[PDB]
Amino acid sequence: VVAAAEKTKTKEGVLYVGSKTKEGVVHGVATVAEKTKEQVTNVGGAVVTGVTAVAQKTVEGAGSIAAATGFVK
Amino acid sequence: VVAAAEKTKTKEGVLYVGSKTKEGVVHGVATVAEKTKEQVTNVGGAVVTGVTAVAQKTVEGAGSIAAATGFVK
Amino acid sequence: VVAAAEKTKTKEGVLYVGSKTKEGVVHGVATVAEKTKEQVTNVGGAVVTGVTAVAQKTVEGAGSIAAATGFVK
Amino acid sequence: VVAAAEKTKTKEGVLYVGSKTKEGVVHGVATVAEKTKEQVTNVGGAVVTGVTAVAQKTVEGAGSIAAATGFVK
Amino acid sequence: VVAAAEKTKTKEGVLYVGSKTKEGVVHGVATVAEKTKEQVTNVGGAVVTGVTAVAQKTVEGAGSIAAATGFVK
Repeated sequence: VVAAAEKTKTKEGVLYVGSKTKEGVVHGVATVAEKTKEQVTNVGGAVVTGVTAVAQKTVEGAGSIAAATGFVK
Repeated sequence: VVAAAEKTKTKEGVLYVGSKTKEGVVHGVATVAEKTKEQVTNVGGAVVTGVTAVAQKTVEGAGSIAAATGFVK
Repeated sequence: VVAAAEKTKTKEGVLYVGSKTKEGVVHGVATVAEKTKEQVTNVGGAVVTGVTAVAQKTVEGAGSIAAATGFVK
Repeated sequence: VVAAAEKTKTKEGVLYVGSKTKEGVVHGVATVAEKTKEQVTNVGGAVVTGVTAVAQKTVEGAGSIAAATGFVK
Repeated sequence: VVAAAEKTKTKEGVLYVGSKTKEGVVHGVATVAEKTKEQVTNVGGAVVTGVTAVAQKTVEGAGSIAAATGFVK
């Protein structure tokens, strides 16, 4: 499991957000197990979780994610 | 499990957020187990979790995530 | 499990946030176990968790995360 | 488990936050176990947890996190 | 478990925060065990936990975290 990222090197990248919420519940990244023998979970990269959610220019550079999730029996 | 990142080297990158919430519950990253024999969990990279959530220019440089999540029996 | 990061080397990177919340509960990163034999958990990288949450220019440099989470039996 | 970071070398990096909260509960990073035989937990990198939470330019330099979390039986 | 960091070498890095909270409870980093045989926990890097929380330019230099958390039986 290898990840390699290389980077070699008027409004830009500008954001405006206004949010109004009376009641927000947000769970993000959740793993829940009830009575379960094996759970294997991987979350990789960018997760944005909002009642209001904005992602802008998330990977302007090089981004690499490598995952190997699992079991051997 | 190897990750390598290399970086070699008017408004830009400017954000404005206004948020109003009467009641917020936010869970971020959560692993919950109840009565479970094995749980294996990996969270990698950037997680933003908000009632209002903004990510801007998260990986302008090189970003690498490598994960190996699991069990051998 | 090896991570290597290398870096070699008008408003920019400017943010404004206003937040108003009457009641906030925020859990960040949580692992909860109740009656569970094995829990293995890894959280890596940047987690931002807010009723209002902003991440800007999180990895302008090189960022590397390597994780190996798990069990051998 | 080895991590190596190398760094070799108008408003910039400027932030303004105003927050007003009547009631805040924030948990940060929490591991809770009740009646659990084994818990293994790793939290790495930057976690920001707020009713209002801002991360800006978290890794302008090189950042490396390596984790090996788990058990051998 | 080895971590190595090397560093070789108009407003910049300027922040303004105003916060008003009537009631704040903040838990930071917490490990709680009740009736649990084994808990192994590692928290590494920077955790900022606030009713209002700001992290700016957390790792302008090189930062390395290496963790090996776990048990051998």
